[PDB]
Amino acid sequence: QKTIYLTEDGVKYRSIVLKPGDSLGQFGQVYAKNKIVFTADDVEDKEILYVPTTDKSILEYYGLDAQKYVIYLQTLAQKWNVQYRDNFLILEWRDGNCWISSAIVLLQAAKIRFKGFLTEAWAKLLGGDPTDFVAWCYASCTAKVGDFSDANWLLANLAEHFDADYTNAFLKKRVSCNCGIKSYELRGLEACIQPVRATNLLHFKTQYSNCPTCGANNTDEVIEASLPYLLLFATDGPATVDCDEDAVGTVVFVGSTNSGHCYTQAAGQAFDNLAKDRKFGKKSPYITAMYTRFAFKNETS
Ligand SMILES: [Zn+2]
Repeated sequence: QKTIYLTEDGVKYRSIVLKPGDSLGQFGQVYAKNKIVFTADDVEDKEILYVPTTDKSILEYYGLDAQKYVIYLQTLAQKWNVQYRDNFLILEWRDGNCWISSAIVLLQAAKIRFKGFLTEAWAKLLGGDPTDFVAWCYASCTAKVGDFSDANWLLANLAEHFDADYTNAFLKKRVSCNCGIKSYELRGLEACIQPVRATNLLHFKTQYSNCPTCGANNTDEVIEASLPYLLLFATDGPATVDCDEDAVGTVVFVGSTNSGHCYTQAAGQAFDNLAKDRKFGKKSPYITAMYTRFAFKNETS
């Protein structure tokens, strides 16, 4: 006979006694962590089991809707290994998980801090248990283990929970064409995450397009920035350029839009969880660059 602990959130529990005859159907659907459970025979005395929730406070705590939360719980069964590369934790490779591994290295390079559910999940990962954090990553992208997914989608998802000073995050841009010289400002999270043609500061600071109102070439320039962090995302696939030395890290993409592989560069090193011996390359096909405590002002002419 067994006493098991049921939880909707991983914080509040209720105990339940399973007599030798009983089954798990009585609880509705249940999920276990780092093991697979089909029947009450698979559950040990004092084991914790997780159940789905529709409670708005719990879902808002997690930052997931009810359907993503179900995927979260499903991915709790997985068992991952963390490995150490110098001072960085990497997620041991399997099943196309390099987009997640890459995000994990990059956020270490930035010394990111989280708020909410992800604070404890990240702390647990850094302590050597990646289960909760990795399950959240899959969930946020509605992804199954085995899926490859957009590392920049994942980072944008995580960024919503950064414990960053978004209040005073500020970006001012100047647009020039035959319509005139105009300016616009971005604040908070939308200011910190920036789509670019290629991920370095040169391409961030000046963008070239054609104006849809007049006929001419237009120039969109950064003239002022004060940001807790800056994420540059490639808009049209990987673009091969020199990274900036100022970046805390970058993400490299190799392969095709179908069979693609990600790895992170930081502290002058390549962290490829699939290829141990990959070398740092300053010029690489980048999809991501990250900067911390970024500030800039352009007063010319
Ligand atoms: Zn114009």
